[PDB]
Amino acid sequence: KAMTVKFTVELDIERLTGQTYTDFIKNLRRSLATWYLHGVPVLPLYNQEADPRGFDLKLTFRGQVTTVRIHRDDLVLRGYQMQGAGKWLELERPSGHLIEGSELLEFGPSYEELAAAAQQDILDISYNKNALQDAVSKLAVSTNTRDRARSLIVVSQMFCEATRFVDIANHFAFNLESSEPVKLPQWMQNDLEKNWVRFSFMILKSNADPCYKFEPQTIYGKIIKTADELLNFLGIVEQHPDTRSPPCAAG
Repeated sequence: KAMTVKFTVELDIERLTGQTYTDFIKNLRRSLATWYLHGVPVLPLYNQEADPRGFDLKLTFRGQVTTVRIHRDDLVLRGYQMQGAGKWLELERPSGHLIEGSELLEFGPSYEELAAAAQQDILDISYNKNALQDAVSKLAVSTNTRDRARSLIVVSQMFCEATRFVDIANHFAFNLESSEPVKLPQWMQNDLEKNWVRFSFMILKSNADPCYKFEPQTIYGKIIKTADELLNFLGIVEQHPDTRSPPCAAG
C-alpha cells in the first residue's frame, strides 16, 4: 500500500531569509495539523495499519529541483525525486515499496544510518542557506551515496527537525544567511531530536490520562517540571495510538 500525498509545499531557496524560512515552517505545521493542544498542532494517528499518509516538499534553487516525500504522521523522510528522468529513490524501513516504481537506497532515515552512508556526523554538517542550496543541487542529479545521504541529512534537519522543535527552527532561522558554517548545538540533537517521540507521548498521555505520572525532564541543563512546560519546546506533536487507550489502566 503506497503512501498517499495529502499535499505539496514548495520553497525556493535563492531569496530565502530567516523570516521567510520561519514563515514556511509555521505554515507547514498548520498544514500538517489534525487537531490542537494548547495551540500546538497534533499530527494524525487515528489512521493506522495500512494507511500511510505523506506529503511532498518541493525545493528549488536556480532551476534545480528536488521533491522529498515525507510521512505525515511521524515526519520521517521516505524518498526523493531526481530532476532528469523523475526517478524516485526510497529509504529503507517502511512497507514493499511505499513509493511505486522507486529504487531503494542502501540506507534508512535514521541518523545513525544516514551518518554512516554520509560518512559524516550530523553535528559536523553545516545547516545554513548555502548548505541547503548545495543539498538541492546534489539531490537533483547525484548518484553518489555520500552526497545523497549528506543532503538528506540537511533536508531532514532543516525541515523535519525544525518543524518538530521551536528552538531548532529558531536556530536555523537566526543563522541562515551566515557565510560561515551553522552547526546544530549538541543539546538540540540529544535532548530534543532524540526525544521527540517520547516527549510527544508524555504530553498527550498527560492530557488524556489522569493516572499518568509526568516525570520531570532535563533539557539544556534546565529541569522541565510539567507537561505544559515541555509542550513549549514542541512545534508539532506526534500522536501514538497508545495515547488513545482507555485511561487509568491497571498498573
